[PDB]
Amino acid sequence: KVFGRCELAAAMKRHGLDNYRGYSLGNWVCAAKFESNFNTQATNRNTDGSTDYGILQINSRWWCNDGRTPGSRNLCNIPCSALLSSDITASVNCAKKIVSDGNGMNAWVAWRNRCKGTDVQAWIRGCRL
Ligand SMILES: [Cl-]
Ligand SMILES: [Cl-]
Ligand SMILES: [Cl-]
Ligand SMILES: [Cl-]
Ligand SMILES: [Cl-]
Repeated sequence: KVFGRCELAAAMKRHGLDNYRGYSLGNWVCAAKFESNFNTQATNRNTDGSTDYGILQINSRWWCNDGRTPGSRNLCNIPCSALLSSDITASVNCAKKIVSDGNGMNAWVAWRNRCKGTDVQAWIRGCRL
């Protein structure tokens, strides 16, 4: 599924991500924009053989099982394919664990490089939330 901006913001809020670990909804929408362009089915292989999955490009090196990332963990206790669903529940639950791991949203390099410090409220501007 390719979400619209306000549609994703609403879904994220519905799933408790709004201000989770102190990160406002716009931060999460911005991260999703630059990780996946709002596409739940986005996958991208990393140079090291892991793959990033879904709306928030969650990495198989630590967070989900894809069966082809030797030496890796599955800390979200989910198959990586669950992170590709139209329903964002699995991605949100796993993102909550990632953002709690110590470095906040800096875990998402694209958030650090493209969202951090910016006017992230623009991402929820106009949305009926
Ligand atoms: Cl947009
Ligand atoms: Cl915001
Ligand atoms: Cl594996
Ligand atoms: Cl959803
Ligand atoms: Cl933080």
